[PDB]
Amino acid sequence: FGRFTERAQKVLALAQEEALRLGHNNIGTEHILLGLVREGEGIAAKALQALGLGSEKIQKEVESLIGRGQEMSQTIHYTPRAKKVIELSMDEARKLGHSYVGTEHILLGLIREGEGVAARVLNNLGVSLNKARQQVLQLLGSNETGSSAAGTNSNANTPTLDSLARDLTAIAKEDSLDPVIGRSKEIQRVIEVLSRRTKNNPVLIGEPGVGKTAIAEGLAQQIINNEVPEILRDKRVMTLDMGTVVAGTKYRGEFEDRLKKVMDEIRQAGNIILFIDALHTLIGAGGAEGAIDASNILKPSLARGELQCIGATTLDEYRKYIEKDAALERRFQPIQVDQPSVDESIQILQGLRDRYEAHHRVSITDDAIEAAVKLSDRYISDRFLPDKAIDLIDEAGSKVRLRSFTTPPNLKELEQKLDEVRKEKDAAVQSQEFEKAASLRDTEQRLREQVEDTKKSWKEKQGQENSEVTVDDIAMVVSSWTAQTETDKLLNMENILHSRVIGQDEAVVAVAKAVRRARAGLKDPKRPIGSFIFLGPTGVGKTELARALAESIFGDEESMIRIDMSEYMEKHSTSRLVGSPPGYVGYDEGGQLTEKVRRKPYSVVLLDEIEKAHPDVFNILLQVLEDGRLTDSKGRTVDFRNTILIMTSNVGASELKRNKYVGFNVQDETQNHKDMKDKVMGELKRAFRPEFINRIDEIIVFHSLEKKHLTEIVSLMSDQLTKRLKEQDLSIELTDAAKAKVAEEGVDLEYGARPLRRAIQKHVEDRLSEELLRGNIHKGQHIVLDVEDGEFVVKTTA
Amino acid sequence: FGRFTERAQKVLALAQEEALRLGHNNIGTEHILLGLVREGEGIAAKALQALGLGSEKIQKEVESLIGRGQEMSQTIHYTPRAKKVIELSMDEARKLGHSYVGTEHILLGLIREGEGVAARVLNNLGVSLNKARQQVLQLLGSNETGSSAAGTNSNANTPTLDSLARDLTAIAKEDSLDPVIGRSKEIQRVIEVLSRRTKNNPVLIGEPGVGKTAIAEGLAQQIINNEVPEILRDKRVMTLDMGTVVAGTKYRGEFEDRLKKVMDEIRQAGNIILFIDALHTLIGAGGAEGAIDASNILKPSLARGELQCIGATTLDEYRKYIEKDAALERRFQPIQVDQPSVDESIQILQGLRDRYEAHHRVSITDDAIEAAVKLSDRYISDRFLPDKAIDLIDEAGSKVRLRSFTTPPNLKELEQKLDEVRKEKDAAVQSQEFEKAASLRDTEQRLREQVEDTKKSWKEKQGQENSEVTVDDIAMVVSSWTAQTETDKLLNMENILHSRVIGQDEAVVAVAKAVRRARAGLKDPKRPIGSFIFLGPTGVGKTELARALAESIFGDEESMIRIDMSEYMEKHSTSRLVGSPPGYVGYDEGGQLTEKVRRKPYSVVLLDEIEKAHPDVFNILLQVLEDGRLTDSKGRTVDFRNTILIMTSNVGASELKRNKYVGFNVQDETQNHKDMKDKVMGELKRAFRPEFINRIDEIIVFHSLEKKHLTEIVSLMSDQLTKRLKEQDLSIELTDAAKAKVAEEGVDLEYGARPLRRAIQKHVEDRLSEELLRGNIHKGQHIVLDVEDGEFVVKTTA
Repeated sequence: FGRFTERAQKVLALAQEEALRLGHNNIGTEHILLGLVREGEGIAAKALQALGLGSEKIQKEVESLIGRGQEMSQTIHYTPRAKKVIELSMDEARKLGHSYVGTEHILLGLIREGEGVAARVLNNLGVSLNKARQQVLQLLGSNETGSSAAGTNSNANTPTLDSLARDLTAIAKEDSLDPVIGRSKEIQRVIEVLSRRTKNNPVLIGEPGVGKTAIAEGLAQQIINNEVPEILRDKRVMTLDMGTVVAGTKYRGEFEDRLKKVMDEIRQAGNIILFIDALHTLIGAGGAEGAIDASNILKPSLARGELQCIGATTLDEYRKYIEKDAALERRFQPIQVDQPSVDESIQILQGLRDRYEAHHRVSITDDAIEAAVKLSDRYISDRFLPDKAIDLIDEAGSKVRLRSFTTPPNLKELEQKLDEVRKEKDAAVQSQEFEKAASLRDTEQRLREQVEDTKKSWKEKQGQENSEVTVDDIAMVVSSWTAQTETDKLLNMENILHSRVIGQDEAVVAVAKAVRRARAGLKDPKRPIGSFIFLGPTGVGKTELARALAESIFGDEESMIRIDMSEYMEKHSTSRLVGSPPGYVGYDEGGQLTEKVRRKPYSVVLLDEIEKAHPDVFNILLQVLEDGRLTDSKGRTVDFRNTILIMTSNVGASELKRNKYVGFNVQDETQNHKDMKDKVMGELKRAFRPEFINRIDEIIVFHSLEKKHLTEIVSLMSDQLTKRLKEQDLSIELTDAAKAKVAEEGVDLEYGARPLRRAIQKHVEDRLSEELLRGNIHKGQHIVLDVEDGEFVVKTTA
Repeated sequence: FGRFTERAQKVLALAQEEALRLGHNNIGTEHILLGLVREGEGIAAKALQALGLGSEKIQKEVESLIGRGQEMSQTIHYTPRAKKVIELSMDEARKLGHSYVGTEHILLGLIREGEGVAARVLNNLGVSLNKARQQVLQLLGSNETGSSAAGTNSNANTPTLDSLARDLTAIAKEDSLDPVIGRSKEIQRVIEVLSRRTKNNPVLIGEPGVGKTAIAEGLAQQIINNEVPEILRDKRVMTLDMGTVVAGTKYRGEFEDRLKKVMDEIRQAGNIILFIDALHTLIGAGGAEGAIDASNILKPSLARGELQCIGATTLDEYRKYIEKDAALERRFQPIQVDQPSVDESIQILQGLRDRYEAHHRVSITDDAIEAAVKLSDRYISDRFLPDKAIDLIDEAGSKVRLRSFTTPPNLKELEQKLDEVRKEKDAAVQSQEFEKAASLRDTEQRLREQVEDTKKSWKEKQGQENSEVTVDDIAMVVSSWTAQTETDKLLNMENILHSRVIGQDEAVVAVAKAVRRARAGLKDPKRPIGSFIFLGPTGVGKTELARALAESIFGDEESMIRIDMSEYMEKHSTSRLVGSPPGYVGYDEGGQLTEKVRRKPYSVVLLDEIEKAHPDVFNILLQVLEDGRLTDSKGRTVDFRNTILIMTSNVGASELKRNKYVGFNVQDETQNHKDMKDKVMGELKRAFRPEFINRIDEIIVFHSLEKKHLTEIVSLMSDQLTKRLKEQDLSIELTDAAKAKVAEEGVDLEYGARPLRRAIQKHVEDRLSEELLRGNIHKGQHIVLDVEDGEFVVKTTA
């Protein structure tokens, strides 16, 4: 385990002691047994003293089955029987939930594993094996903290709370109920909605999906102690649990009958609280179908305050109840449940820390925990603000802890050796001679002690991680999905975005700066981390920055939605060309955009060509920028948490897709650049209305094809080849010299920079595959395509 | 609770007296027991007295517990054990007879809590605990209500009345009859339609929601004694209860089987009255979906008069059932059940006071009750007339119940200390380090007595509420949803709309007065609270005032619909761009408009840009303004009677988005404003027909631009940012001076007002994050962003 009681550990050490005290030198089970009776009156020990075994009595039997004498004090560790007895105690502590394995379990396990000399000791001293494990069993594992009340009662309350199900109040008079911690400010408005007689039913609305259920345990506690409303000093909180109702049932009618019965017992009225999780399913109102319609019984019950109950609902659900009316809305009365404030999140993290130290790690690091929240909110960003957090904590809170046991210092080579030993030894005896294995056999166990010694020198990598979570690590888990290497990502965002966007620094730094602002905490946690317009004809920088933003902003290159607004005008791939039949802008608002971002609430949203979209589209995107949400697709609310809204524009094109050209001067190229990095930021505004664009912050600048912009395209295409070759296991790189020979057949004026892919096909794809076919390069070696003296050359490296 | 009986209380105090008489300075449970038997022959006392226990017999044992003695009356209160016995009796009174506890319950509770000092006393004095609990239980005492009984007539009655169900007739033959508070004029018209054997079935049509069910108990009472026709003195009223049908069911087929069984027994025909609430559901006829098709048996039954029944259907519901015809049209025959008169509501409130006095927040305030109705009736309006009512009372019927138990005087600080004591106290003794605990213990209980003393000084906030709802309170609660600070909201409507909307006073006073007239109880809902036209093109204050009526006056937050008529057009729209394809005005009337308002009967419905809509759109909308109702959405009736319909005008845009700069002056601007608030009342005229405009309460005037929109755009974005940062828990405000500095980077000629987001990012997000990081500002302190010396400055406030 790695968690034990004193008593346990004490029984264990006593075995080795007894090995030698009796003449043995290897601790069989016999010494463990001895350990139990020699540990005196721990629950194992005590047990043995009850059934009639003394420390003496055991050790003499133990000694009569080797002992007196083999003494010379040969290395006293276990032997396989004895190891088995121990394996059982771990499970004999699991059995009763002891996460810190106690004395009892070792005797229980000993008996279970009742063979070896121990077994024989115990069966000799007038005690059957099961009589011994019994005695131990019937006295606790020693891992309790429940109960704090010894009272008794009987009252009208009996029929209701029986059925169906629990009593939160009980468990908090047993000193075993946690707040848990929410969402603290959430609990308060509920207590108004709970001391009424009409409107006496609370209904919590948020995301479910925030750990909402924590707020409920709040109530339990406050109904007990100590200053609370008059009927809340005469209230009991009883849970309506769906799980018990469905169990033993498989008919809808029977479920309804049972619910009717619960309502009959609800006669504790004006003094009873029923807690109903996921309230919607019972009401059955709205939608294209129900879910079971409790409403006939449920509606008058809810309005009158004979059923005074607590509803846990989500984004959409409330709409479909006030539509039902007029006892639905009578009962309900609202309370604000947030996707908890940055601070609220943090407190939850800390609260469940020690049990990821039962998932043996975090315990700590604090900076990493705060970050778990902060980094999560902005970096993935695919749930509500705390759910994300805790996931970073345990993931990273294991990731390095996984690195704990995978080597010695580098003495992993020992383990490798110990294997080779077995073999030589074995095969030699397997043929025989005896001694043709012997020295090999001996060499093995020498090795073994060394192996194991340096594997428990990598208890130092345990003491490193088994109370940590790492900053960099927590950050790493956020980087893994889609503090340190996410806030280093935040700080070095610019560096990361620059390494993946080549051409137009103007744009890169601009996205960087809006995002880094947001990513430091200040900016909406529920609106895009950047809204942007990404300018310049398609060919250089736009998409690539969106991608690069995923890498820096999200921690890995992945997860970017991308919808073309130019199709949404209901006249471009509405039915015209390749798309789908819908009347396209209605589809986009009504489903496409909202559904897509709903999958990853963090996704870099690239709304292409908002210029060429209808003016209605500009409003739709504007609504993302205003609300931070869009509600569509049957009333679902899509959380654009820290999406990066990127609105593209392909304008400026004539200069920005020109030829850098020698105008008569070689400074017509270096002034075609300087001109193009000017021309874009005025060409966007003319193609679409202002109402959208003003809630779009930075003006991201890019261009494309020139003389020179062309040669930036060649290096994008050659890179598209090299990545698709990796999946089989081929490591390829083109050096610039080889990209040059590829360019040699695509600097046409009469076919432009279109031929470059094709010239990559002949000189890269075709050449590498024809070089792999000849076997001068290979899988799992890095393969360099270079040009030497005007001719291509395929090389192999490492 | 505070509501017991003499005998109970008497049994309790006698314990303490005898305690001290025997040397028991804490009145044990042994003394409570002594108390029980010392009260002589009350049910607790008597009970004990049966089994053979004297006042004495207890007291001797008791004196043999704590000796005799040490009495000098060391803080003589009960034991915690003894306090448990009392809590139990309280529940034993909920459970048994009188809600307000009695003698029986105290011995019953003693036994129940049978372990501890009492228990051990009784177990020493040869009387088993349960033998005692028997004795008390069995003489609870029969409290009638004016009841009378002896025998029952007739034999045929057996199969039917068992099933399914309790009879209204029964409770009135034992003086347990209901008020009932109608809808009184409704009850009489039934007896014509019921002393028929032809159109033998009465059918009540009206809101759910009316409290229709009140009318039914009316009948019960008079059918017994005695104003009814000759065989209607010997009629019986039996209710078809949905709850019994669903209980024991397993399918739709089984539900039908139960209805079939009723029909066979229905042979009590023409002398039996069947009450079917929500009659429509069983017939299953009409609509796109049924709900179960009882109609095969039910239709001939109605025609025959074997089912001579009373149908309660909703305002809208009936149409798709009389449509079956004509043995359901020679059955049914309608009777007027109104949307309740204001007064009927009020009376229900009064009637249910004594259990709303259980949670000590009524009886009274009467004015608050009246208001409960009146304030709800026009605004929220999410239910129907009496649900609305009670819901405010009870809403408020907790709000104040919270204001009680949030403090002692301010001595919450005491409790905080008393905690800290325990710790210190404990930990010192745990070290032992005895006397270093001693004084800590003493300090603890010092605190405690004070703590508890000032927690029961907040019995004064109890005496406040335990008969009073608070007028202002009811009002606060209506404000929570959407008398005093809601009817002061009504009376002061201009002031309240002014306190949350700035400029266009012209609009405010007109809207204010019209809404206050209706909303103060002087306009019945059968035509909107206010229909209005709100004039002036974009950037006015139209929407904001509509919003502000809901929000400010009646609420504190949501209750505002908002529909654009230019999207729901027939020549400007049919299916164009975004949203649902159906031929657009047909979708809006036929579906959308009706659906939205049907959910909330009060929302300020703001029909935007209803000047670009043609007069055909206006004819249907005109009915909304006139009737307060539309029937659309598959024959559903939508209450706009409690909406405020607000219709806008926008077709002179150029003048109301005019900016006058030079006119040989710079005072043509400050005369372009004054001009625009005139020009609006003519912009109404240009594309809004007069037929429409007349069905309006007042013509509400607004005016826009002139200069001065830019720094208002900065104020829309900066507030949109900061509020979503309030979600994270940062309290931010921007002063106008700082919004001005932001505007400084956004008065570009060629790049429009687009830079304003970007400059908000720089001046708010970036600036606050660079100020929070340096600790100048605090997260969740109030942070003011200002310009000082023409340069921006971030300042701090609590």
